[PDB]
Amino acid sequence: ENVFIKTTSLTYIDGENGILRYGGYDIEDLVEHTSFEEVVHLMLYGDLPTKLQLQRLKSALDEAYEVPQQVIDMIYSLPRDSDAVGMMETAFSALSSIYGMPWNKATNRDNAVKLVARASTVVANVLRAKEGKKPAIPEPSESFAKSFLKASFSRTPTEEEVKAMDAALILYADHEVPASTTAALVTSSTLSDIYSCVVAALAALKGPLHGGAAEEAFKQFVEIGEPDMTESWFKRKIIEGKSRLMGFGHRVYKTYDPRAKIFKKYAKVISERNSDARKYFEIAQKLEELGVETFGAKHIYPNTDFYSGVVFYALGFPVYMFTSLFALSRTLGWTAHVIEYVEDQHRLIRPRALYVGPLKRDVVPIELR
Amino acid sequence: ENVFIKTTSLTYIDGENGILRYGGYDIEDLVEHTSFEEVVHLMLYGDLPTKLQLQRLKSALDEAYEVPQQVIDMIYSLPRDSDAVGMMETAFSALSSIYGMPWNKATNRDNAVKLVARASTVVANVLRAKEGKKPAIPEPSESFAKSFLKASFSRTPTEEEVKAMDAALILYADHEVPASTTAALVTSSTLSDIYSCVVAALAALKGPLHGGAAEEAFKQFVEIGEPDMTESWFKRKIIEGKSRLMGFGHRVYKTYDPRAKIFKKYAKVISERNSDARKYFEIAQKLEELGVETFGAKHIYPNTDFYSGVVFYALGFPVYMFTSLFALSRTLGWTAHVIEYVEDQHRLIRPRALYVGPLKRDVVPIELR
Ligand SMILES: CC(=O)SCCNC(=O)CCNC(=O)[C@H](O)C(C)(C)COP(=O)(O)OP(=O)(O)OC[C@H]1O[C@@H](n2cnc3c(N)ncnc32)[C@H](O)[C@@H]1OP(=O)(O)O
Ligand SMILES: CC(=O)SCCNC(=O)CCNC(=O)[C@H](O)C(C)(C)COP(=O)(O)OP(=O)(O)OC[C@H]1O[C@@H](n2cnc3c(N)ncnc32)[C@H](O)[C@@H]1OP(=O)(O)O
Repeated sequence: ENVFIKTTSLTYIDGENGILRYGGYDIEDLVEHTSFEEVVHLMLYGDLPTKLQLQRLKSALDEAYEVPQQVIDMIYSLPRDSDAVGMMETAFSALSSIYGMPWNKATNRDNAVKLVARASTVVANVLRAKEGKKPAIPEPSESFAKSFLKASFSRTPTEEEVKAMDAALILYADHEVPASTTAALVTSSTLSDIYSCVVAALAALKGPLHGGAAEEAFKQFVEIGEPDMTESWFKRKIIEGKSRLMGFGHRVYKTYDPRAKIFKKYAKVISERNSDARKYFEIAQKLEELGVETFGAKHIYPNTDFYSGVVFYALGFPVYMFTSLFALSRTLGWTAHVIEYVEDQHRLIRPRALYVGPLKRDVVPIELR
Repeated sequence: ENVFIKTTSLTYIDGENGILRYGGYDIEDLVEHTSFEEVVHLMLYGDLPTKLQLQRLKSALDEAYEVPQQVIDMIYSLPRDSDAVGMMETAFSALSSIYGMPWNKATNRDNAVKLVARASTVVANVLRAKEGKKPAIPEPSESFAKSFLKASFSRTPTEEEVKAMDAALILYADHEVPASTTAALVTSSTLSDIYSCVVAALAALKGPLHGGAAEEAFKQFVEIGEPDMTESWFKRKIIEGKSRLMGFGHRVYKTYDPRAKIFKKYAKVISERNSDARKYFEIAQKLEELGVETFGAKHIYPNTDFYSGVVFYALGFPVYMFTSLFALSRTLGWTAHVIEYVEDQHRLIRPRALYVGPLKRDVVPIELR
């Protein structure tokens, strides 16, 4: 009910003007001129890092990728058709049991850095389990994005692929206070460890009113199948059937979502080099044109979910991974919000329930019921 | 901030008068004259069951105890010194991935019944893992309490032991809206499956501002060691050191907590038959006398956590299990609250964060930082 649950210095949103900033820096500026590691430092420490700061952060990520074999075994023992976010939830519960530490001002940010690394290991292994491939642990490389793509796919990505993944990680890092962030905050109020805060976030993200938006948008393209079929699909499903166009519209943004233009940019480059990926990009682009022509006068435009799937697909990720890829990115926003909350504004969360149930009554023996 | 998050028909509390009712039935009446299975039916369906209702409920519990071997393997692959609530969290995430189903009015309560059974299987196996014993799955018996104790300990409990466990399960089933229930509710708002609602609850319960109260109260008795040492401990720690007496005091109850008198009753019976358990019961009883003599005029009295540990210890549970035993019971209240919430009063949870961070600034190249 518009209820402000906390203050933040992390993320500024201007819905009327289409502006998204992390720590005062415009999202476009961050994507073009920084890197996910730099944005991790910005969200956790409040500024972009110096060379030496960046170096220490990178070494901390590198040493954190390795998790115990038992975590990997658990991922690989779930049914291969299980929801990927659910597999992440299970892996993060195990990480919580192994690594969880108490809240401590001096080490909270170091603990979050290690968790973000381990999110990379988990997501790469969730993909590989579902695909029936052998496990792989991310290894040091020139960047977090590159290490994640190499672990995921066992081939060296191109620079354009790396840059697209890096962008996606920045783009999805934080936004508003959705149910997943709220669950993390509630969990943090009892001083549950940071890994368990992420477990709760993932539990909420698994729900189909929160998770699955990138999948639902991209599934439109899959159903269309070929670019020359787009107009007909749009005539039948949208114009005649009055379905909403998935990946259009936003509760805050009354303009294009600033993230959507950036996902689009990166989709174009990497989609062209595979004809399947190219086909989906061409279908999305035609739907975007039809959608803005039809709904732009109502202040309904592409949102961040419209082109993110196109990027992930072009990278080699199946559709079943898209919300998990969101989660990979959003671990930064979850951890940064809970650290802000615990360090500044820790109230123990204790709401009430109004009793509207039966008045006093006496137990009757079962034979008399 | 006294903020009513929902209505409920489950649990009525009168703090001034020391009254606790489930569905209009006084807690004392339920413990004496019903059973945990009957209270499961009351919380989920709104009344105590008929014979035929009870029978169908019991068969549904019996068929639900068995879980896949992979869930058991996961419990047994965590470090044996891991927090027991964390092990539960991991097992419930795996159960969510295997069994999680969408919300459906016709089947929500059946899904909750099966989850409560599986909570029995999980908690029994968490104990057994930590103790380095072979797994055991609960099997049908005369009651849920008995099946749980037999799986836990591989011996047939006495009737008095059964009745104490049954009481404990009823006593802890629901109370107020603590952080664990709040996390469950947030998770349910996205329509995440009931098992993931419990995962979030357990994530919050792991935090030391919510979990661990029965352990902290009972650890006082352990430190005292022998009944003839109680007065000295109380003189030193409480009178001179001004520590609070753990398991005394309550934010709502300004009288004895109605649950505390019932835990006491059941502790007396089963404690006498082992001299270690008897010693702790005698120490607790002497502390209670000292505590009420010292703090009763301030409306500070024993709470539900004071004697629950004594019951659990007398049953054979180590101290490390006490919050997990709470959780076993409270799965009923968690599932019943989320079902009420989703079916009646489902609002998608979307609070806001007020931005107080930096104004607009431009990215500077790393060399200039
Ligand atoms: C987690 C999941 O998987 S679910 C995610 C999948 N969903 C999507 O991809 C669609 C996302 N977008 C939306 O649902 C919405 O646009 C929200 C919910 C973001 C905004 O919806 P509203 O609150 O109705 O927005 P608003 O009040 O601006 O609507 C104005 C008009 O635009 C229409 N509209 C809103 N969104 C859309 C859309 N995506 N497509 C077509 N029309 C739309 C409304 O029906 C309304 O029409 P009217 O003139 O006949 O009244
Ligand atoms: C999850 C965990 O493991 S933490 C759980 C472990 N904690 C416990 O077992 C203790 C539980 N009880 C308490 O902490 C408290 O009694 C609450 C928090 C339940 C109530 O505390 P308050 O809000 O201070 O209650 P209240 O305002 O009634 O206090 C009145 C007086 O009684 C005192 N008091 C309150 N609880 C206790 C206690 N348990 N022992 C001794 N004195 C107490 C207060 O200090 C106050 O003293 P004063 O006259 O010098 O001001």
